[PDB]
Amino acid sequence: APVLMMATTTSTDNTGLLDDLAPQFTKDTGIELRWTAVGTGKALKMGENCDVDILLVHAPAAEKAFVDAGFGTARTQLMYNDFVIIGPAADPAGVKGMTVAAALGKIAADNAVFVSRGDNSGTHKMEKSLWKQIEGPSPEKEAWYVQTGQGMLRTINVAAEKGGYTMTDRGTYIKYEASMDGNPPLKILVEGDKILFNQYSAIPVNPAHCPKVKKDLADKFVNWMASPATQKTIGDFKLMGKALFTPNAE
Ligand SMILES: [Cl-]
Ligand SMILES: [Cl-]
Ligand code: NA
Repeated sequence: APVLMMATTTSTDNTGLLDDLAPQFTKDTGIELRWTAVGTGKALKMGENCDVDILLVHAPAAEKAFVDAGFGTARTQLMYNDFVIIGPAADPAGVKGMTVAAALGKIAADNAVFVSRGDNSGTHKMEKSLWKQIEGPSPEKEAWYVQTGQGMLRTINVAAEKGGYTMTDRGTYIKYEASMDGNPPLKILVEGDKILFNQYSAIPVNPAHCPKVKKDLADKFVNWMASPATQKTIGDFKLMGKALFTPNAE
């Protein structure tokens, strides 16, 4: 009764995608998928310690280092979710429909309130990376730049209280927008930019590093997830009725 063991991330688990996919994978392939959801570093460490057969993660540089170490065979890209910048509907900096770089530069130029996670999360790291691409200086010392040291929902709530802008994953936005009966005060103002993509890949753990790894089960999962039918299933997945993942297997 074959069992495939996966390490993935807390954010992944929170979307609920695997709760939908896993019974379909078992129907189609006979293989039971078990997963543990941890931070990215810890997931990678689980693969390095031979704890699991496959990773499903969303951190391209660390993933490339994992493969280069010989701990994984290769990255297969599968889908992405995305990040958005939100702010008051009135949009006091006037950034709606700008690119990320123009919006962040404009917020910086207008000294508009911008709220960071400030907690070294994956989301925080993504937000910091965005600033690295404006022409102007790092915002970290500016009084308009707020660092909560809190999670995503809390940080959204501070941006709402302050009339501020913030970067969020779309999933948490969708849940927050539903908590305000579809009419929160903060709206999605910047979205679609390629830099805001959160690319997922699967990586089989390498049998040269972990000789008892269930490579053939891992490869079956990759095959399944990259198939047109499961791609379509990922693209049709909804969170509270709204789209979250774009399939993009090669
Ligand atoms: Cl623009
Ligand atoms: Cl959070
Ligand atoms: Na300034």
